[PDB]
Amino acid sequence: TIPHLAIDPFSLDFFDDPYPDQQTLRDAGPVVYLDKWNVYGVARYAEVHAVLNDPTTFCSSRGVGLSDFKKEKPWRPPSLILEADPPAHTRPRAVLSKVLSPATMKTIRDGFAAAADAKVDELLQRGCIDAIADLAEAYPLSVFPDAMGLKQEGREHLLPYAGLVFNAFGPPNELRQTAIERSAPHQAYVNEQCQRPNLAPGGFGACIHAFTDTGEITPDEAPLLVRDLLSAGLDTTVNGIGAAVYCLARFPGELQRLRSDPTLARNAFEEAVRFESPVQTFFRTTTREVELGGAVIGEGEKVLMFLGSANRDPRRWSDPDLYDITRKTSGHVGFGSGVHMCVGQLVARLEGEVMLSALARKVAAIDIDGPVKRRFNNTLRGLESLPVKLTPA
Ligand code: HEM
Ligand SMILES: COc1ccc(C(=O)O)cc1
Ligand SMILES: [Cl-]
Ligand SMILES: [Mg+2]
Repeated sequence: TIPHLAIDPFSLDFFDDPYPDQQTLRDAGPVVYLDKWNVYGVARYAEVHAVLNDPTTFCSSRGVGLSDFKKEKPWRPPSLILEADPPAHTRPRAVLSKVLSPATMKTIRDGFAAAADAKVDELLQRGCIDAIADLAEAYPLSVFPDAMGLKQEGREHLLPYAGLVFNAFGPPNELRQTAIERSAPHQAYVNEQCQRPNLAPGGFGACIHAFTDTGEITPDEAPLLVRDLLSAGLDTTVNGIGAAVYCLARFPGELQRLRSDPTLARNAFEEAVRFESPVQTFFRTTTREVELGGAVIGEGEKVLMFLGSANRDPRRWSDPDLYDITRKTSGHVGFGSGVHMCVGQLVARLEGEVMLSALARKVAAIDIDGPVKRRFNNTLRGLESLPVKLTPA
């Protein structure tokens, strides 16, 4: 009763243009079996949402990549939050929820917005820029490592480590295998910076360690929460912002709508997350036999969730392939849903809001002006190089 499909969702040809294959996955049925990797797949909105919100049956503690932690050793010690189930998940999650809390956003907003305005003004002095290197990567590198309270030395390891993290969720294809081999120096840098002495007081990393006084985490749990942030907090926003600029470069009507009301900047960013879905996929593992979408899947099976496809499902979104900055975006699964919903979403949305605010107020047009090159990663969707022309307002 379950369709068997040969599509490899981690193939370069797939990354290069996933939308035809994503419809095939949706229209084949509510649940598919992917023979290439021996996993179940869900790519419609209703099923992806249901699986995200059924944690006792579709767990995260056996890994959210292809690899089943009950069968193989994880390539690094498991996250106490992303790769954990309640009740173990709950208290460390609450620490990150408080460290990256609404009150914390107040302490960083003026700096983050100032850095966004200054970058766009800088880029307008150049004219010819690469919106990935000079913008999508440059701005988060200028705000987020400082907000973490990281020292200067070694920051050149941050994006290499993140590319390794996100590739490692995938199957053992060349991308994953090449990322993990000789990754020791990236791991050694990050793990060192997770230790309390190297984290500047008043920063995210120091604040995490400060919660060891409360009883929510032990001193030995704090470095792995810092690692959570060092794994997910930079590269996600780079492709988040990169997608936003790509969307505005391709939908001039929507850049003009944003220009005429900069307060749409926050929802402009949310719609970019839905539209491009910088985080394409995560896995769950079944803890028991379960019927999903009229299909019986056994215990101990990997289930691949197509978050991007779920955000483009015509059963849920009208005109899903249109970028619409006034779309009612709530319910999209670009940040997950349920108990593991992105704990960093306030930092991501703040970085996205203020850079898009800067664009809205300062830029009149954004024209692609050179060869566009895609960046392939087993989990992340984004560009390697986006040469654009910035016309001042
Ligand atoms: C546009 C940017 C981002 C996107 C699209 C994104 C996406 C996601 C998604 C889909 C999940 C769900 C994982 C799952 O259900 O298995 C998640 C969780 C998480 N994210 Fe975000 N993220 C972004 C930015 C950030 C930032 C800025 C941080 C930290 C500063 C962060 C840190 C985390 C952490 C620690 C988790 C695990 C939360 C948990 O398991 O409870 N992410 N993210
Ligand atoms: C959204 O992607 C990630 C990746 C890593 C982690 C983590 O290391 O905790 C969390 C979310
Ligand atoms: Cl590590
Ligand atoms: Mg090791």
